[PDB]
Amino acid sequence: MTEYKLVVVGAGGVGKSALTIQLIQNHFVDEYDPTIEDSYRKQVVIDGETCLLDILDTAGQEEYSAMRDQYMRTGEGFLCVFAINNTKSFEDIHHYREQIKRVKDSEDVPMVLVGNKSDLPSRTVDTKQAQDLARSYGIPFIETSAKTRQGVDDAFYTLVREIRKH
Ligand SMILES: Nc1nc2c(ncn2[C@@H]2O[C@H](COP(=O)(O)OP(=O)(O)O)[C@@H](O)[C@H]2O)c(=O)[nH]1
Ligand SMILES: Oc1ccccc1C(=S)N1CCCC1
Ligand SMILES: [Mg+2]
Repeated sequence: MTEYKLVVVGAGGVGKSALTIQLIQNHFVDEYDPTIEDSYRKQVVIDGETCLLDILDTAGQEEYSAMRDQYMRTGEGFLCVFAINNTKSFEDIHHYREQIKRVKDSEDVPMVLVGNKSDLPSRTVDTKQAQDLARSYGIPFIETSAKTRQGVDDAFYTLVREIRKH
């Protein structure tokens, strides 16, 4: 019955839709439509306290649109996703974290850094570099695989814990 507005951010192709779908529907969709943006609602129990999740899975190319800024205003927590095999996607995290801190006007915005596709063999972003970035932000870092399910509940639930702590 308390509702959390969550926003899933990160470059195209990192797995934002595969994570969100895995969480909601419990399976891995290979090659989900790259171009669709929507919210998904789910009722979950975390640490024994029921809540409603309202999760925006962002899509589209954007030089910073007004509609995106409106959704960032509404967001209560941000899941910032990169892919461990994609150096550019990791480089983009800086930029998301700047926008988030600007829109919310705050250094202390509930956020979790998510390194997705942890099942993949050719890792290009070092775990230690992500851990260090996360630690410098003071936010949790969780490696996930939307394909394996590894980490998926933990990423979203930890973001909820971050809202609740805050
Ligand atoms: N191996 C693997 N592939 C994934 C994973 N997550 C997403 N993908 C694939 O990577 C591509 C991008 O996923 P998508 O969910 O569309 O990412 P989005 O653009 O951020 O929404 C698709 O081909 C997915 O099947 C994962 O955890 N492991
Ligand atoms: O549903 C949401 C979840 C997080 C942030 C914003 C929203 C809103 S109000 N949206 C309106 C329709 C698509 C997303
Ligand atoms: Mg998508």
